[PDB]
Amino acid sequence: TATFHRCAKDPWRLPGTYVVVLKEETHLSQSERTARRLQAQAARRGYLTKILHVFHGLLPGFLVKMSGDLLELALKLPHVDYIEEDSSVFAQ
Amino acid sequence: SIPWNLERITPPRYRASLVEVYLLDTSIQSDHREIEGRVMVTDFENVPEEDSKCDSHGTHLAGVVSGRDAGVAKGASMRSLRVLNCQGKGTVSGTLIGLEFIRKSQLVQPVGPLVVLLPLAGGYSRVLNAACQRLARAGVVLVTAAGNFRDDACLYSPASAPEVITVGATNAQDQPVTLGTLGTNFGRCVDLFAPGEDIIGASSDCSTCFVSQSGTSQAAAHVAGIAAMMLSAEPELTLAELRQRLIHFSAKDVINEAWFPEDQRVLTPNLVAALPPSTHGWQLFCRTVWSAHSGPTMATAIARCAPDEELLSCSSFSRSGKRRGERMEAQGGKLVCRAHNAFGGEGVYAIARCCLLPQANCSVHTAPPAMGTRVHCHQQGHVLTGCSSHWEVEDQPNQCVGHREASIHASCCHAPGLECKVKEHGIPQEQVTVACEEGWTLTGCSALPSHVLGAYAVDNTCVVRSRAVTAVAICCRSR
Ligand SMILES: COc1cc2c(cc1Oc1ccc(C(=O)O)cc1)[C@@](C)(CC(=O)Nc1nccs1)NCC2
Repeated sequence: TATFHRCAKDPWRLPGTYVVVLKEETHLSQSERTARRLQAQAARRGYLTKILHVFHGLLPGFLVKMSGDLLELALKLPHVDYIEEDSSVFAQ
Repeated sequence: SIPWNLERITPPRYRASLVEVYLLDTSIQSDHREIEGRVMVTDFENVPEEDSKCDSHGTHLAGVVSGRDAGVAKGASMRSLRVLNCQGKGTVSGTLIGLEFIRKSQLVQPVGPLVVLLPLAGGYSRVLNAACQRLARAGVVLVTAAGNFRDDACLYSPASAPEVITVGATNAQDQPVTLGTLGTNFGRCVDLFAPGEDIIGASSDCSTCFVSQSGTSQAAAHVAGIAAMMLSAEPELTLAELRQRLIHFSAKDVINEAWFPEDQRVLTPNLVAALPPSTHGWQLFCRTVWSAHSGPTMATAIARCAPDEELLSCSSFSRSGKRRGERMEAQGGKLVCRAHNAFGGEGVYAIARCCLLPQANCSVHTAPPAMGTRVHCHQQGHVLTGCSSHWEVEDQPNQCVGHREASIHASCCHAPGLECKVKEHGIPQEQVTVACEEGWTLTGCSALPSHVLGAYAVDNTCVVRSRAVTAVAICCRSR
């Protein structure tokens, strides 16, 4: 059910950094456990990952620095609503 | 003298804080005389590596919003969060962290109404729009720049988030700002326009220096200053109420719509922001909402009103005229406007009329085909606010009339303090218009049942487009 999204403006994409968005009523404790489970699964496969930030207050989820190869795996994690590749914003 | 932009937002009659304005931009020169002592730099940094110059953009916007001499809301309290680097570049992730920081600050130390200015843009982002929805649902007002790409604002974020206030840029001649090859963004995602060309404001070069800047960032800063003033005067305003007031008090039909691409002319609001005439009885506020194009598909388009708004009427439009009309229908105990495409039709737009009508539980009265189809609002204190019509086959006061082969839908509202009148106007032409008189609000706009492309309300004017043709307008006012 989880979907993947990346910026439609190719020069604005920042691959390697993903925002993992969890289901609406997910708790901060569950978000943290989902991030650690992802890091554990990634390690068992030989990939280095970095949890840059865990979100709470607005949307549940976290920010991860990792190879795109883990996206299929990350989409299978519990509570995942969608994943979005990071992208650039500019002063208007 | 007085900067042109400050004079432009000054109403034709004028009687001339508890609100904080958060700015998400570059670093700022907090000691500039225009803003000194009124700007709190959080020093929260979430900027990507760079692949006076650094504070240029942010300092100028803090000045536009609250500056002592050239500001919109003179003296307003401001908080800045750095999310853009020295080249004015940031990330969706860094923007999300800043927005989250605002919610967390507010949870730890509540204050009064909050206005968040986001003078930045990236491509359409699901997560950025969802974050804006959650911040708005938490009771925060978000004002954003439509973008400087001379493109449809719907393809950009936060510009496209339904719950924000998206601001386009206009110049001294009330024309859309051109930024060289590019310029202001436009379309159905823009709420209104504001001065965004040659805007004098604080320059980071020195503490008393001033620079003129242009863009949708400057335009959005004007609206955050207006919103902050409106919220200081009426602090109980919800977001729906504040958006309706900005649209009501705007200068209408001053923009030459010929500057916008053909298909964007109808969808783009012809409004230039202005301060209200007084701080301030009860008036009926309505606005038009255009849906996304259905597609070429049996294709349908859906237009809905924001939370706290009532949908009073529903119309549809097709450039080719290949449509099957529209219907108003209940969904989650709320009226929605659904438009239908026809065989070989490129697609349709659903156009809703959204109004602030508290405790009015606007219902639909539907009659399928059976003299012409008829339905009526027969209840004490009930007014007819709109008529819709749809056909499932190609090719009197308080009463709706439709074609013999079409279903008719009437929006009936419980509003005893409301007086409504139906004003019809037919000419023996590519466009027929009819306007509600001054002091009356257009609640509904339709074509009387040779071939119509569609109907849509433009402020208080009903517009019917054809390939006798009669434009029918329902006008209401507080009695
Ligand atoms: C992505 O589409 C829009 C984006 C933006 C807007 C309207 C949009 O037009 C629809 C159409 C249908 C629907 C819908 O059916 O949900 C939502 C927005 C405005 C003009 C604000 C607005 O009126 N917001 C609204 N929220 C709720 C209903 S209207 N400026 C912000 C960006």
